[PDB]
Amino acid sequence: GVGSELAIFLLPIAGISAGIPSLVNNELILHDKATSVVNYFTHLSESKKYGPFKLEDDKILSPIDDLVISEIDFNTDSIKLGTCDILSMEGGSGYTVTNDIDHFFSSPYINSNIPPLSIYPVMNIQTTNLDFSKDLMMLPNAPSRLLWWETGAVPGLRSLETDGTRLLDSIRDFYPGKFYWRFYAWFDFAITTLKPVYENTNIKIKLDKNTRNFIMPTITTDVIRNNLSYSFTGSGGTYSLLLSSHPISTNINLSKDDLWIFNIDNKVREISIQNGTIKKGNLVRNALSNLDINKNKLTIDNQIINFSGDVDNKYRYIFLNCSLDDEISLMIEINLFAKSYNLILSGNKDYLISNLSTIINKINNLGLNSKNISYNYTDEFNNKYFGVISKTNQKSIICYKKGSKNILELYNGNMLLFDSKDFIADDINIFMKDDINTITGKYYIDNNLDISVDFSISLISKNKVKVNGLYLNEYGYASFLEFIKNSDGHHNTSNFINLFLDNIGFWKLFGFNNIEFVIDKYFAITGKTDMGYIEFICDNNKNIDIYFGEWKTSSTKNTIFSGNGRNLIVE
Repeated sequence: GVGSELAIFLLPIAGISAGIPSLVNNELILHDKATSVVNYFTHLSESKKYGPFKLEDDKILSPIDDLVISEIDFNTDSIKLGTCDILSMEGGSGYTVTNDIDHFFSSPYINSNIPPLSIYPVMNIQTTNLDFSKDLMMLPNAPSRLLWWETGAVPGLRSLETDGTRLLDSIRDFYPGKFYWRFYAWFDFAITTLKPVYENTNIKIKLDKNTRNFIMPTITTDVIRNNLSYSFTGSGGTYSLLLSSHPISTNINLSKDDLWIFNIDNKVREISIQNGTIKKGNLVRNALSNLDINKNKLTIDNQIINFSGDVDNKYRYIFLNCSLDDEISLMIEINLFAKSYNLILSGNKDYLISNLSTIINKINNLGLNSKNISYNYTDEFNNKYFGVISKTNQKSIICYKKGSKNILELYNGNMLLFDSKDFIADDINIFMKDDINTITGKYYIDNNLDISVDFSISLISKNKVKVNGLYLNEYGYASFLEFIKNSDGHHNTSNFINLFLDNIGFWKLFGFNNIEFVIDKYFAITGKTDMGYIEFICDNNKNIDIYFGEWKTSSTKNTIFSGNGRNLIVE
C-alpha cells in the first residue's frame, strides 16, 4: 500500500524552479543577468507567503525549492534554517535617496573580508508550530552556501518592481550602508551575477512514532550532492524512504521497534530525464548483484546506508521493495545481524502461476541467487494466499483458506497436480526441499478429541499421497493393537498398514475416498502407551518390525530394539 502510492507521482528534478547551476569553467554560475537574479530572489521571497513547506497535489509536503533547512523535529513541529550569506559592500560617498533610487558620489565596492550579511533574519520565516499532518514529505535538497556576486552597468532597471526587489530592499534596510543592489553613480549599476559556494550540510531529522513516508530528491549537480547528507533518528514507528537514482549519504539511528521500508525502484530501472521529470525504463541488468550486508552497513550498487543505535538486536527485520508490474511486486526481508535475506512475491495466484517462467527470469536478471521463493498475498476480499515456490524445478505448493475450506494445491511449473477441496487438519505445517515437500498435521478420528493421529504426508499426483509417518496417541494406539490382534496373520506387510488407514477413515482427511496412499520403504509409525512408546519401521522388503520400544513400570524397565534381535530386556 505504501509502495504503490509512492510510485505514481512524476516528481520534478531538484533545482528546476530555482535554477540548476551551469559550470562555466570557473566558479559554477547560478544566474548571469539582472532579471535572472531578481527572479531567483522572487522565488526565495515566495517562502514568506507559503511558509517553509508547500502542499503539492494535497499529497506531498514539499519544501520550497532551494531553501537551506538543516533540521526538522516532528516531535514539536519545529525546524532550523541554514545559513545563506551574501557578500557585503563597503565604502561609497554621497549617499542620497531619490524615488527609492540610491545615488552616490562614488560607487561602493564589494569586500570579501567583512562578515557577510545573513538573509534569513530579514525574511522572518516561521520555524515553529508547523502543520506536519501529512505522512508524505519530500526531503530538502539545498546545502548551506555563501553567495558571491558581481555588479555591472545595466540600463533600464529603474522601473523593475517585483517581490524580489522588495526582498532585496529589505536586505538593504536591515543592514544600512552595506548592501546596494542597484544604484545610480553616473551610470545605472545593478546586481549582475550570482555564484554560490556550498558548505557541507548535515540535515538532521528527528522522527516521531507515527507513520512517515519520505522521498529522496534527485540532485543532478555533483557538488550539491557531495555537500549533502541525511541523519534520521527513529523512535519506534513505521517509516518508508524512496531511494533516488543519484546516491546521497544517509545515516539512520535505530530505536527498538523501528520498521523501515526502502523502496528501490529507481535503482533497478533505466532512469531518464524528460522535461524536468523522471521516466523509468526497462529493468537494468545485474543491478542487485552488489548487495552487501554488514551488521551496521547496507550497501546497494552505489547507495550506502549506515545504521546506528540499537545495532545489537537480532530479532528485527528490514524490508526492501521493488515492483515488476502493476500487480506482482517483489520484496526482500533482511535481518542485519544474521546477514540474511529471503525473497517474497505478492499479488495474483493465477497470473503468477501462468507467467512463472518470466517472473523467475526477471528475478535471475536482477542477480539474486536464493534457492526458494516465498509467496504471500492478501486480496481485496481478504482471502490470504501463501505458498512456497522452487526457483529451480518450478515445483510450488500454494495454500489458502477459501471460505472455511483449506485448499492446498501443488504445481509443477504451470499445470496443476493436486487439489484438496477440503483439508481437515489442525496445526498444519508445510516444508520443502527442492523436489520433496512435506505436510504435517493432526487429524481427529471421527471428531473425537481423544483419538488423534499426527500425520506427515507428501503429495505426489492427483490421487497419490505418500505417507511418511504416523504418530498414534494412547487411544489410537489401543485401537491399533486391537486391529493387529483381530487380523489373523496379516501383520508383517505394508498392505496391513493400508488396511489400517482404511479402517480409521484417513481418507476423510481430503474429503474424497478415491485416494491411493503409498507406503514407502521408510514408513515409520510411533505408538505411545501409558508407560512408554514403541516405534515400528518398514524394511527394504516392506516388512514391518519393531524398531525401538521402551516402557517403565514402578520397579522395572523394559527395552527392545532391532539391534539385538528384539530380545525384550527387563531390568
